[PDB]
Amino acid sequence: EDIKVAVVGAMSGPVAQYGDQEFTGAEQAVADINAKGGIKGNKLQIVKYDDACDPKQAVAVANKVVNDGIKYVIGHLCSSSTQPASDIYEDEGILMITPAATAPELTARGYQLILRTTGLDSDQGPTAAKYILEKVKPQRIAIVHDKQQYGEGLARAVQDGLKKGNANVVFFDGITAGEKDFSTLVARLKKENIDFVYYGGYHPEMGQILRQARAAGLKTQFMGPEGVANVSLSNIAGESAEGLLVTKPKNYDQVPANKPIVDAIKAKKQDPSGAFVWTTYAALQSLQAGLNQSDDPAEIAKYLKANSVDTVMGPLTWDEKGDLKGFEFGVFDWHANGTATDAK
Ligand SMILES: CC(C)[C@H](N)C(=O)O
Repeated sequence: EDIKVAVVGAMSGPVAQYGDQEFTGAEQAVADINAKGGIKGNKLQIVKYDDACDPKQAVAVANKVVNDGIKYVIGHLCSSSTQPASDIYEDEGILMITPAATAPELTARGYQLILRTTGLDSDQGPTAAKYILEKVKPQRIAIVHDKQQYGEGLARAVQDGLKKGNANVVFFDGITAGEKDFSTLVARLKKENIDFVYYGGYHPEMGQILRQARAAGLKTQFMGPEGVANVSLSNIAGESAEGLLVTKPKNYDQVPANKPIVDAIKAKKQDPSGAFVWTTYAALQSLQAGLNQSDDPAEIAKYLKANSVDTVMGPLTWDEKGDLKGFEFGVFDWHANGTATDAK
């Protein structure tokens, strides 16, 4: 008697790379759980939904999931699309574990049926600021964001921390996502002789900004959130992605204990290096731990906040809001290689 689990993320669109990572992680974890017998004999069955990381299409997905009788949702990914979906799931008694949404607002609303297998930007932001103040110490900072929930929230958090350190923030600018042309911004960085730029947003925009900055002879150092730390950034920017600083989950694919999963994934020619392969795999293991105790959303949610669950990410424990206790983002150097190393 299969147990339906909706996996929802961007499978198409501008940031389909987030979904490629999520589905790869969900697929392998379900393959592993089922291989050992699943949940007390019952196998997990993945039902795939594409919300294109679009708020309107995510609601349409939420309504279909509620309608299809599915009780557990592993997703969505982007915060502004997860928000509206989340509310429909909460009002409807459907558990929702998100492996990528980081805006604080998600777990700040009293929801009793939401959990994350990733951290909060209330931590990610501060970490970038601290690192800039203590290790980079630039002289002329500019901050750019895409006017979206995730990017602006992070951009304002970083501005905040830099001010507390009395750093020199020359300007705070918001750009429109989807635009491929940034000559104006670039010409401005050159003009203001900006030596450091924190960018709050996704890889599509970061990739264009980076290419256009190097093409104009700028050596400006850039830094972005985990949202820009992925192979699609390197695809778009080419060598211009080299040198980029990023905050992002720890390299779980490097944990020696995890090598069997890395191998199984590589054997299907899929990419196991993305952070979301692991948070999603972890989300599936949390749901497994839950389904072993009960099939009822509230019961599962209760049980998770009550226990420490061992996962590919290490032991996980959640607060009453459904956030990971003690989660920490590291700062890394990103390489055109699709590789990432500990930052100085
Ligand atoms: C990268 C993406 C999933 C981002 N963390 C967000 O909350 O939108």
